[PDB]
Amino acid sequence: ASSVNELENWSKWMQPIPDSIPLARISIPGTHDSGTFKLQNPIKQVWGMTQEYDFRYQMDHGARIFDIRGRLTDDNTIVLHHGPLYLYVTLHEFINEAKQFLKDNPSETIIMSLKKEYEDMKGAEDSFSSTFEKKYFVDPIFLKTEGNIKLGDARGKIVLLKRYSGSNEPGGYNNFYWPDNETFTTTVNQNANVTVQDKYKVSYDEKVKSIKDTMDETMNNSEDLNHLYINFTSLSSGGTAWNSPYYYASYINPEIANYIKQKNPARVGWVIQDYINEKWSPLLYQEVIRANKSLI
Ligand SMILES: N[C@H]1[C@@H](O[C@H]2[C@H](O)[C@H](O)[C@H](O)[C@@H](O)[C@@H]2O)O[C@H](CO)[C@@H](O)[C@@H]1O
Repeated sequence: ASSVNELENWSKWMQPIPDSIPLARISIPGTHDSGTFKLQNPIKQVWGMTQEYDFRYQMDHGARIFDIRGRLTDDNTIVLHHGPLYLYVTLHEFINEAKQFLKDNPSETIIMSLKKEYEDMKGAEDSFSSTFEKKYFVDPIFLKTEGNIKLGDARGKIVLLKRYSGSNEPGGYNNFYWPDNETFTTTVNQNANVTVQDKYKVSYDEKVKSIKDTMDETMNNSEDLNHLYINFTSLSSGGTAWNSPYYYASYINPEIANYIKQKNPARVGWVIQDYINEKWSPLLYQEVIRANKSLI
């Protein structure tokens, strides 16, 4: 319908947005290293954990972009990893949560970014991209439409954001040059541009400025429908309680949340964050979702 109050239902917040709006133009909360929630070993948690809750908790809190990092096993299935570590979560496991969620909330869409996080186990029969495409993508939940995907065509389906090469099947967002630890801008699909801020290995200070500056560039280019803006608030670092992603996010999330709160912008972009929870105020994911009041 037509009320900003509808953006307040985290489970169906995309319901009020017009079908004609390109997904790119929508401000969307996302989660970084989404599948790390099962990590229980203290040392592993410090070095790799970025989320405390599962996929379903994540989507019921408004997150629509999932950063999935896989690895081809001998058994010829794709499981989730954080570098060399297996996360006790599988790709099927993710797809099924997304399927259930999209069934209960058919107004929504889920964007799934897929990246090959580690090298294929030695005995696999096919390549990573090939297994993914013949064994999973082929599933009807995957949108096979490319171009500047519109919200209308996406609802009820999972939209792929390829972060792997060798893709032979058309659909979703195509792979694009993604340089290490920087903020950049290039082109995707056919004519659309993309600017990404992914300075994952920098100082806190440099990070907050990188986020704000990319966010500024976004709110100032609010009507450029064919421009993707992906902005990672996540930052990784050393191995101690005052250096871990949890420590940083406990600062970065409320800081960016308020930053959006006060600027009252029309466009915020795709904001991928660590630790989507309900501890810090204001809520980053909620402020990002509210920057959509202008589309209603
Ligand atoms: N960790 C490997 C990975 O880096 C990741 C970051 O860790 C972080 O999660 C970021 O948000 C991702 O976008 C980024 O891709 O990919 C690089 C490819 O150049 C490798 O060299 C690195 O060692």
